[PDB]
Amino acid sequence: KTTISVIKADIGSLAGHHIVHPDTMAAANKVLASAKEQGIILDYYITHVGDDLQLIMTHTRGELDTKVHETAWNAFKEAAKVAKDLGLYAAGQDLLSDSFSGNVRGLGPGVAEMEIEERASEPIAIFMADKTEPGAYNLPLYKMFADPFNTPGLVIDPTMHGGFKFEVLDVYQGEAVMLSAPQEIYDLLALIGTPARYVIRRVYRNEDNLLAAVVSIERLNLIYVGKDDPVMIVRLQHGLPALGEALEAFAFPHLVPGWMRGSHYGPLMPVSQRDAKATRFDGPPRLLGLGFNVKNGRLVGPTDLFDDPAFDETRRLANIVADYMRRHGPFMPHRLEPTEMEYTTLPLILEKLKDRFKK
Amino acid sequence: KTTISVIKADIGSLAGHHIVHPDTMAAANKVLASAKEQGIILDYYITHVGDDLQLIMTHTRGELDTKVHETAWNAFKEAAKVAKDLGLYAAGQDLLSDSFSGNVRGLGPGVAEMEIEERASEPIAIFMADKTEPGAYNLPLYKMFADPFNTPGLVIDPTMHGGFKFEVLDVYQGEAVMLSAPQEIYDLLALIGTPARYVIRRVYRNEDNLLAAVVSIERLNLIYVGKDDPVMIVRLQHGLPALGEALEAFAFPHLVPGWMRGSHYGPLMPVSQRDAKATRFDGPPRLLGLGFNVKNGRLVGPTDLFDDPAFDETRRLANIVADYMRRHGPFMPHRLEPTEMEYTTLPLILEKLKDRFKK
Amino acid sequence: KTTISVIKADIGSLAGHHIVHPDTMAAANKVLASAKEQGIILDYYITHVGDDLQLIMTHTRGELDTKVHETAWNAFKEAAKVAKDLGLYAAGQDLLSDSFSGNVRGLGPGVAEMEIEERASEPIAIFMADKTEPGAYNLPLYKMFADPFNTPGLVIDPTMHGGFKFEVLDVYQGEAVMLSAPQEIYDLLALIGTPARYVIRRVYRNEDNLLAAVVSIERLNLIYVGKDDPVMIVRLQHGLPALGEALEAFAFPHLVPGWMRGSHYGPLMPVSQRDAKATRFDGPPRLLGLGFNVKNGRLVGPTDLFDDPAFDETRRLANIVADYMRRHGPFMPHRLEPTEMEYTTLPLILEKLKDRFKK
Amino acid sequence: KTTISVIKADIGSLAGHHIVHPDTMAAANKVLASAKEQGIILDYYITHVGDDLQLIMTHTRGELDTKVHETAWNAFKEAAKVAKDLGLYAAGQDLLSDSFSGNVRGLGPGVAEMEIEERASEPIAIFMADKTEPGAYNLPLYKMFADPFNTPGLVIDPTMHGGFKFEVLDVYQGEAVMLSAPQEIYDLLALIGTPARYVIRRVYRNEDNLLAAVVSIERLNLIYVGKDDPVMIVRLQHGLPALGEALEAFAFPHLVPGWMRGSHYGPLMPVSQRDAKATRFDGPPRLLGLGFNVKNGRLVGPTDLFDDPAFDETRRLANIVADYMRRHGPFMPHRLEPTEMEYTTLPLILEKLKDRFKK
Amino acid sequence: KTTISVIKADIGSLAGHHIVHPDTMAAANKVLASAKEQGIILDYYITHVGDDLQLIMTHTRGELDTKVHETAWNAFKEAAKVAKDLGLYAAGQDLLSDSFSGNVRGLGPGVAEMEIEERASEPIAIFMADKTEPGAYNLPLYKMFADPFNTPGLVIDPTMHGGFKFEVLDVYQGEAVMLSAPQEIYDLLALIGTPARYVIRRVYRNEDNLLAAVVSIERLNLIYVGKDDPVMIVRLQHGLPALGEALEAFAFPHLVPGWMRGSHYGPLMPVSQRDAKATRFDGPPRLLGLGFNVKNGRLVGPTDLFDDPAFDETRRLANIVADYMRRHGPFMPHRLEPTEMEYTTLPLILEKLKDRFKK
Ligand SMILES: O=C(COP(=O)(O)O)[C@@H](O)[C@H](O)[C@H](O)COP(=O)(O)O
Ligand SMILES: O=C(COP(=O)(O)O)[C@@H](O)[C@H](O)[C@H](O)COP(=O)(O)O
Ligand SMILES: O=C(COP(=O)(O)O)[C@@H](O)[C@H](O)[C@H](O)COP(=O)(O)O
Ligand SMILES: O=C(COP(=O)(O)O)[C@@H](O)[C@H](O)[C@H](O)COP(=O)(O)O
Ligand SMILES: O=C(COP(=O)(O)O)[C@@H](O)[C@H](O)[C@H](O)COP(=O)(O)O
Ligand SMILES: [Mg+2]
Ligand SMILES: [Mg+2]
Ligand SMILES: [Mg+2]
Ligand SMILES: [Mg+2]
Ligand SMILES: [Mg+2]
Ligand SMILES: [Mg+2]
Ligand SMILES: [Mg+2]
Ligand SMILES: [Mg+2]
Ligand SMILES: [Mg+2]
Ligand SMILES: [Mg+2]
Ligand SMILES: [Mg+2]
Ligand SMILES: [Mg+2]
Ligand SMILES: [Mg+2]
Ligand SMILES: [Mg+2]
Ligand SMILES: [Mg+2]
Ligand SMILES: [Mg+2]
Ligand SMILES: [Mg+2]
Ligand SMILES: [Mg+2]
Ligand SMILES: [Mg+2]
Ligand SMILES: [Mg+2]
Repeated sequence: KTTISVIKADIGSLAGHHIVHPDTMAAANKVLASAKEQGIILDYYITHVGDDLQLIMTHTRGELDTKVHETAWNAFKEAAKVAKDLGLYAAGQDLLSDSFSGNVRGLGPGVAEMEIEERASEPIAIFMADKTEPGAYNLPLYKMFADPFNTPGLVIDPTMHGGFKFEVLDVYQGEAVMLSAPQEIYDLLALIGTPARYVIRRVYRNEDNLLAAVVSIERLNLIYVGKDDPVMIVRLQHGLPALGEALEAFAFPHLVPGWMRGSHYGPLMPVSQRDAKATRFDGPPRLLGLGFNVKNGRLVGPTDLFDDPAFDETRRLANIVADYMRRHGPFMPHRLEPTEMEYTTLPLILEKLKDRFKK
Repeated sequence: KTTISVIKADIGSLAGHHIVHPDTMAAANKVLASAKEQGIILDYYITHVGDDLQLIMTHTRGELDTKVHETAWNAFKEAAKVAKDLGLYAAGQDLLSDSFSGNVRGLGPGVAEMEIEERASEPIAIFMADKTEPGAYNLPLYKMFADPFNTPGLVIDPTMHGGFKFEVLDVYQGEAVMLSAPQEIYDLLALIGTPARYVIRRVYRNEDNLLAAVVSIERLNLIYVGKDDPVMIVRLQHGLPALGEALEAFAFPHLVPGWMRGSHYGPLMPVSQRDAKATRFDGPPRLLGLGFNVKNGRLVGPTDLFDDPAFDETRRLANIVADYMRRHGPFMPHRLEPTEMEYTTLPLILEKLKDRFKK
Repeated sequence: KTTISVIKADIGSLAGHHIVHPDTMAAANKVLASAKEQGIILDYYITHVGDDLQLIMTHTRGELDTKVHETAWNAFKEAAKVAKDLGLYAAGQDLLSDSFSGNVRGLGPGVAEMEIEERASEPIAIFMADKTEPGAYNLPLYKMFADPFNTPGLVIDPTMHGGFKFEVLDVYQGEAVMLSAPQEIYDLLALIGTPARYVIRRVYRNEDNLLAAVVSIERLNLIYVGKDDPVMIVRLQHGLPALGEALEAFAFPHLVPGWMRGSHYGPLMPVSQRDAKATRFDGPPRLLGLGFNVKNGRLVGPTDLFDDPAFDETRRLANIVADYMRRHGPFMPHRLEPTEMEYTTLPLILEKLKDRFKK
Repeated sequence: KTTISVIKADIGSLAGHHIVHPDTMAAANKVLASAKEQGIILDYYITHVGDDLQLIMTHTRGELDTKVHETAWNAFKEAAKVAKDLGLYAAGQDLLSDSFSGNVRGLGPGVAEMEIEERASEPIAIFMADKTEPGAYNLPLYKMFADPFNTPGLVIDPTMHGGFKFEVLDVYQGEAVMLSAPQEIYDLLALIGTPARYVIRRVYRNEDNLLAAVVSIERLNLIYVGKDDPVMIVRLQHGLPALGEALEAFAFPHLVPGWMRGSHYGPLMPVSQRDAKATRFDGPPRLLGLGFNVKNGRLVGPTDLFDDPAFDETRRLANIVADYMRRHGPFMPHRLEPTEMEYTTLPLILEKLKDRFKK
Repeated sequence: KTTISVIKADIGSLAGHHIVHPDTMAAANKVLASAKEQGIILDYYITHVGDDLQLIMTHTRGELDTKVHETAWNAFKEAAKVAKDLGLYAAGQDLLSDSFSGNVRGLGPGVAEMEIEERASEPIAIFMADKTEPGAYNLPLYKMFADPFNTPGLVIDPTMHGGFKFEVLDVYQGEAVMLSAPQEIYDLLALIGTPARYVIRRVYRNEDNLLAAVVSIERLNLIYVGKDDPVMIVRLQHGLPALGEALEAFAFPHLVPGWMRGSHYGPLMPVSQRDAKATRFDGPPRLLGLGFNVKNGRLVGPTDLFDDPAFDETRRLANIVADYMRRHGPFMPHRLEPTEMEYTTLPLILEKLKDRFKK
């Protein structure tokens, strides 16, 4: 029984909400190195995507474990202290509600965890994104596990003919429903087509209920606000989507909510580790993909999945679409709908014009 | 005192919500020919864009005139009768609530009217669109009358330095506010950036309050539903935007709400009269632009504005963007937000899954 | 009760298997004009696509009617006589087994027929192609009636939520199976993905079994040979795919079997009536689409569906892909698999090299 | 007398059928280092392409030598043991019939060998590919040795005017025929145009029967299955194709069988060593090319042939074509013909629908 | 109270006005290392863009400090001495009026300085350009601080609704005016649209007069000549433009004056540090952008802002536009207007043709 835990948080960044400073990751490493030595975790890999510090850990303490999460929290705290000493922007952003930044602060780390029984070989792909929200994975997951034009295994691999089912979470009501594909795909799409309300949290294979994927998503809180910059774990091969079928689902840089000030739609841009930073208009939204093999709680890898020429046109299209969207300025659909904007002056404007509006 | 009235309505179309059949326009012509002979109207031009029959009329009976509107209604009725006899699809669509079609029916004709005092020369541009809504003109109008990067006259023509003001209608509350540019552009944009709620209905020059533009838009009704496929009249030159500045505002094929089943965002495609028909995915949304000179109530013209090579790249970009958007399938932002979809199965789906949703 | 019958045949063409000569269609018109006068048929429209003369007829004699088919045969015979007198190439090609041409001759006319009860309004799209086979419509039909990324109505139109079922014909065994979507789409695709063996012949709406589409396809004959250059009739709107959803299925110029010497894969190119002729490499395969409204057995229209700018990029991509495929020369996958080639020298080659092959 | 032996095998890979892990190659190196020390082989170079570990060895033990092959087998075994300890996917794939993977396992290493008499200078190019089959080299070889539009030497170099002959193997019958170019090129093409049945195994210069090229291909076995991911050795210059003429044959990224689940056609993408890994849709198929000079059994080099800007457009075209092919989903010609698919559910589907098929 | 001082100067370059030689920067480093040790400055970063050596220094001695500037001068002097010993071109260019070069020499170092009170976190972006003049920043700054289509914060961030004001310097008259946005943007643009006469020197936030940006620009001198190759400091976040909004203003490679012989208009090309050198036609003009965080007088960073894929299309467009402009040869608008050309032969030509000109 092995648990793969991907916990991330924004603890500050250089020159804006741009990139995680190496020194902060070094601080996080000392903490996890100790946790590994103490036997709390079996292995780990630390990296970043944009201004989000990523903690990939394997252990045998199951999902939602207090000690693993506390270990992650201490890692972020130590990283935040370095960020503060370095005077980085938004130091401790996701940890302190009063940190120095203008976006939603102090919501805590985002998490994607799956406790599983390692198969003979356990290949997995971990995706981490910056400048977007959990619903960003709805389209990719649907394609990976239900679209026969994306995953031919559904049609030509006997072991996958049974299909997969999706656990869809209503982030507002805090309730989840299980929909099976293929016969409920029209129902499924009617829901997940609205990423701000319905998000795929987990995916299971129909034939044996094997857990195949998990997304970092939790119901909204009224302070309605929720965490962003999602992570996802996808189990691959042998009856589950091949690495290539999972990657095929990201070949199209679809428009996702987020980007600048968490108030726009922009193309998801799959990038290499070195290109995992937010620049133009605080983006475009960046997607990092790392492949691993989990062996007895150990992390073999990673292999940088999108750092390959097969995604060069995906990135070029992302840049072209980014320019096109930007020519819309503050107009929908480039700007998000009123209630979904992380930043807004509408309430203040209407207040100022209350007596100027005529019947 | 001359009134320019553009009244349009869908009275049926060939092979779907594709194109207005010539025979139906011929019927409408007989009616307006009689009205002109009777002196009700001074002149007129009939055409179409997609499945919307357009009645461009000039007269001296002012805005919201019962006889002019009744004349228009009779023209549409006669056209609808021919559509019915020809077995066209959605015959009498906008006139009968029970016409044969699946979209919103019987809401009545859309109207854009402006009563003015003809200047020495009165050049105007009339824009008519199919497969989108009134808010589609928000971005173009803002550019035409407030964006110095679109209309250099605002910066280099002394007669335009004073700027323009916009009458913005809250289509839900049924109230309008006047915002002046330049000093209130940030306030203006905070509103019109949401085309489904705030729509520019009229534009005036600040220095003398001269009416410069009018858009077909009326507050929503609860049956919240409203008319679509908008028309707009823009007065040009001599202190008002040049024809070229008005056309510059459409050089960028921005994403507008509508397209297939009035439930998607798609690029507005400026087209010639011959290309004014909906095809791929019932679009892309089509924009027809006609230039005229109004002289003593007479309509000199028209000149097909977008039927020119200067817009060939605009159309190519529209086709490229159309393909890109379509790869999103039933997912936002290609699909509209839940409450804005003209068609939806969500209510029925949630009802069906009410007991399957778990807390 | 109205029957729409599309019957086509190659009766000769100018300068090769290039285009139908106007004089031959004039001869066919005299025959149908008489049939209409005699009351055999209620209406008709004659045209062509490549070297295939098209007879679109509406009547009340049901499917597979001897008199209607005999009328069609006489129309083709008269056209063939003119073709012969004009010395056209392959005169009487599909009517005479010994006509002057090197391809498969004398198989008879291809047919697509559907007897229906006209709805309040009966909009339809008729597709006719040259230089390909019936299976060419498998991908488009699957998209039109089962792919939610093509036809959003399946997801957002309550009247279509029930889905559609496909009658798939095994052209070799002469047996057909009914598969329903959505829950059998993986099974369906496993079959129709092989257009040379499994072809969608008809499509029905699940909720009420309404016939929605028909394709010209008949089981193979051993002389295993079958007819090519297929036609298809698709009923549109009001619970059935919108014209735009049917056209969306052809926005992608997919590779289809046929083209030069019926032995290659080439992109299906949607074209206007004037561009419906085979040129480069006897293609690329051409697709003509005509929209009509059927009213009391009468044909209102047609409207040339693909003669629109929304398909300009589709055609450009077809040309680009055509060049790419051609660089493969006589190699698969540009050349068809051995048993599917209409022309082949393999048997003769192996015979010549029987003693040169060493164990 | 020197023998160049290229022996490759899949012994496991990281995160899927993605890439060979460095540790496994290190294990293989220890084995060959010992073999070299023992005098079994004179020199070697180890690398990979996708999930295939490559052993390039030079020795004086001739073709099909038991000790050289046994040495290769031990190298793979040691690599497989490391792969197993690292928990890599498909550990020992090509060595064990029951290894953990869903594709064809335990068929053994693929081999391309040529025993020759070194010329004054012996320049050679070695090509290794992943995600395709031996027939993939048919088109390139034909161009290199018979197409005057590829190799001008055939027309302007007196020493090459005599031409070359091809040993074509019928992989099903297990028999080979020798065809000479130029006078038998139409016969040759009639055969090699079908890569799944006829594969060029060796190429000889007509004038002196000098062996010029060898491809890894063996007759099929009934367990009809065969090995994939082919290698090829081509001798260059001085009467044989120049390095540039051999590379010219790969400038066009032709469609080859394989890619995802060995059941699709995809463009062959020539890549540098660092880009020799399978990603999008488990590809596109990757081609590694290494140039060497063989001097007294020693391997001087290599030079990474495709890691050069002259192939940047080749790769871009491969990416563009890859996207185009993928839009076909599970449909031919993107999906392979029924009998050529490595994975299939057809047998099971027909069994399930046996009673639903109607006569 | 911390002062950020960016002082640059051309002290010689390799192979032309191409690039700063590393040895010269090493000499400059020794000088600043000493100044830091002596406490004159708190921190520094030295780099280059084209042939301009950049000295980024932080200290507490305020703007226009004699000792800081003298320190900079000594740094340049030591660098110039190395340049001279290395025989570099234009050694001491900006320091000596008689240095070996044909352009304007001995004008002295260019400077951009801002004394501020560090905010909780002080993220900044420093831009340095070669082959253009100060006015090059007019368009970018206008967009960053006044264009709602560039900086959505102006519309959706309450803390920025108040807008910004610009200090515009008349470089000829030596007088500056303060214009506020939004209500004076048309006036502002009427001026800054002429970069050779009106240059934005500083930018302030309207609500609290916080200094947000500074540009290196000084009034012209009659020897009318002025310095070129400008630098700019922009304060970011928390009520000021986000890093992404500042970078968005450079996404469009606008035409700027300078390039070859300071007499042409060419596209501003944002580049990485390694690409910060002038090549084709002594350009195109290069823009280096570095992000830092200032903490207690210390410089944390930098992060190379434009060395990211999000600007790849910006650079490609720059190359395309560069070629287009170059086809104009010595004709305006590629060549600058007569009085703005750094090099000219016009005076001599007119003198030579004085008697050949006929009335
Ligand atoms: O979305 C963003 C960062 O979100 P995270 O990636 O940190 O969640 C950015 O776009 C910020 O909203 C923008 O820089 C303004 O930040 P602020 O000046 O108000 O502090
Ligand atoms: O938006 C459209 C027409 O709107 P209008 O242009 O007529 O306003 C079309 O996209 C229709 O919604 C679609 O054809 C379905 O029509 P229906 O089969 O349900 O009757
Ligand atoms: O496929 C074709 C026509 O098929 P149809 O469109 O007529 O069915 C063409 O490509 C012909 O095979 C080719 O011109 C050779 O015709 P042939 O010289 O041997 O007579
Ligand atoms: O062709 C492939 C590898 O072939 P080789 O390169 O290993 O020969 C891949 O495309 C695999 O078929 C696919 O990942 C599924 O592997 P599986 O989950 O069933 O184990
Ligand atoms: O603008 C330039 C350098 O300006 P700076 O970047 O040095 O200011 C270059 O384009 C020079 O004018 C050109 O090389 C001629 O230099 P010169 O042979 O007459 O010495
Ligand atoms: Mg942040
Ligand atoms: Mg983030
Ligand atoms: Mg955020
Ligand atoms: Mg975040
Ligand atoms: Mg309609
Ligand atoms: Mg309409
Ligand atoms: Mg509508
Ligand atoms: Mg309408
Ligand atoms: Mg023919
Ligand atoms: Mg034909
Ligand atoms: Mg044929
Ligand atoms: Mg035919
Ligand atoms: Mg493998
Ligand atoms: Mg392989
Ligand atoms: Mg394989
Ligand atoms: Mg293999
Ligand atoms: Mg210089
Ligand atoms: Mg310079
Ligand atoms: Mg200069
Ligand atoms: Mg200079």
